[PDB]
Amino acid sequence: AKALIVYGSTTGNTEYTAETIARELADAGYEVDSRDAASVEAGGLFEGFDLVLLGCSTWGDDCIELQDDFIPLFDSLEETGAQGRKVACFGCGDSSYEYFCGAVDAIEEKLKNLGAEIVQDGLRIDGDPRAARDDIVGWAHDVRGAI
Ligand SMILES: Cc1cc2nc3c(=O)[nH]c(=O)nc-3n(C[C@H](O)[C@H](O)[C@H](O)COP(=O)(O)O)c2cc1C
Repeated sequence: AKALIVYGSTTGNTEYTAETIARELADAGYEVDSRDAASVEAGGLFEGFDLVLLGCSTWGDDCIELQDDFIPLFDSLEETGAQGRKVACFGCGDSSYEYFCGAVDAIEEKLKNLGAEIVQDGLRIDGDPRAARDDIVGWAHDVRGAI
């Protein structure tokens, strides 16, 4: 099994979440390729991968903005190879805002309409993910079961 994890992180919280999911998948025997969205290229990005996990933090406060590094990839998601691809999404936000983790919904919706296969409901972390380390580890185990 080959997994790709692509994350957008401004203060490092979704990055830490992606490091935690990557270690759980690697420990299970998966080959994991983890990339920061600041430097990936959308075209053909998902091709070759059995599983693709997209992480992105929510910003915006009065409206939904995706983490700034992620916006180019999200804008190019039709070009990635998402149709028929098993995917799931994750991100950090704060439930005191009106659209809590609205970036994870936006990316899930977009993937669904592209004919991707969402294998697990998105992981939406409220607060410091270092304080939710066990729900992250749990969701990573769940996604492996869903493929
Ligand atoms: C000015 C500001 C606005 C934010 N807006 C939202 C929001 O609209 N929804 C949400 O869930 N979280 C929101 N957040 C919380 C960030 O998503 C949270 O701090 C997250 O941990 C950042 O993850 P990152 O380090 O991976 O980019 C906001 C934070 C700040 C400082």
